[PDB]
Amino acid sequence: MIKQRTLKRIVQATGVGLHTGKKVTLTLRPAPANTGVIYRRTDLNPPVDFPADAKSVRDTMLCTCLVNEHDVRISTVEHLNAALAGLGIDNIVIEVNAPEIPIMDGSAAPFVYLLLDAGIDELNCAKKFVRIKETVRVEDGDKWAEFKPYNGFSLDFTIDFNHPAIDSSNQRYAMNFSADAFMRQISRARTFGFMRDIEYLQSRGLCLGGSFDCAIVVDDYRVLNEDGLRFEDEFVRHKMLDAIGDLFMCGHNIIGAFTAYKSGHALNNKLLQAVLAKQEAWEYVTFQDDAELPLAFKAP
Ligand SMILES: C[C@@H](O)[C@H](NC(=O)c1ccc(C#CC#Cc2ccccc2)cc1)C(=O)NO
Ligand SMILES: C#Cc1ccc(C(=O)N[C@H](C(=O)N=O)[C@@H](C)O)cc1
Ligand SMILES: [Zn+2]
Repeated sequence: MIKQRTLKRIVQATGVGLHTGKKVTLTLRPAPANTGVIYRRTDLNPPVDFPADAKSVRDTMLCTCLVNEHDVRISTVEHLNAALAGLGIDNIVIEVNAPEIPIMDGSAAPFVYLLLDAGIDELNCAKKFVRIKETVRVEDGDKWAEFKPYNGFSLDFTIDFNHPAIDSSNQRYAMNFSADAFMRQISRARTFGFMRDIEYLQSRGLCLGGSFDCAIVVDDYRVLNEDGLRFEDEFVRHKMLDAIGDLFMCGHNIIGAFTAYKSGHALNNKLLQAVLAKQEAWEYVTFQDDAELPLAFKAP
């Protein structure tokens, strides 16, 4: 039986918040079967829990956030969330003593190492997958995202950039998902931003944790970071990282074929909710027989 997974031990890291520019302490905790992914603010007293659920997401100006019933929020969850998907973590409590997850280097890679430090504990309860069994498509003008039936997990992402620092041969990315592929191809791809916009935000007391150390920054013409890009197509790799984090907001791996054009957090979440709302478009599946498990979701 393919089992749910949590961490073996509690681990911590510190880093600055993108929004606040202050030091945030991130604590990752084991959790029992079926409890899912929980984000928790411990700056607030009493602490506030935010279960990861598609309906709770908001696409904020910077990154994303989860909200509770009172519109209290926890922000910048999606890069860590993508790392959870990458390493096949099902149940976990994620605490920060702040309103946001630390931005780290702008990618998911620092979370990969943190999760490896925490180890894996297999729990004695079947891991449930969401199997796509009907095609589901959503649109926003010229943008679209769709899931189609497919015995695996694939992502085909095109971005539509007209920035000079992003060439045509670097506008689409497609991959068969796996833990190894996520770790090596995707996890180090950093977020990105427009310098003038960042300057504007920082002039209004926002995005104060922004630096060259946490993002690719371009002006009108070029990448400003001294060392350039980690991948020639880092921008689209990062948007695939974001899609993986967006989709895992349901707390389950999805067996299907994901294709998106000029999609982003809002449209990805729109697709996720559309699928889940259509009772006949999907079903939970488990694998009592390990061998039936699609290649995409084999352990790291
Ligand atoms: C990609 C998009 O969807 C999104 N990224 C953001 O919203 C975002 C916005 C700003 C920054 C930044 C910065 C900075 C800086 C800096 C550099 C040098 C000097 C001063 C400031 C990073 C991410 C994202 O990746 N969501 O997952
Ligand atoms: C707050 C805020 C804020 C949010 C978004 C923008 C924005 O759309 N900036 C433009 C843009 O082209 N960015 O790449 C042009 C105007 O540079 C500007 C300010
Ligand atoms: Zn991102």
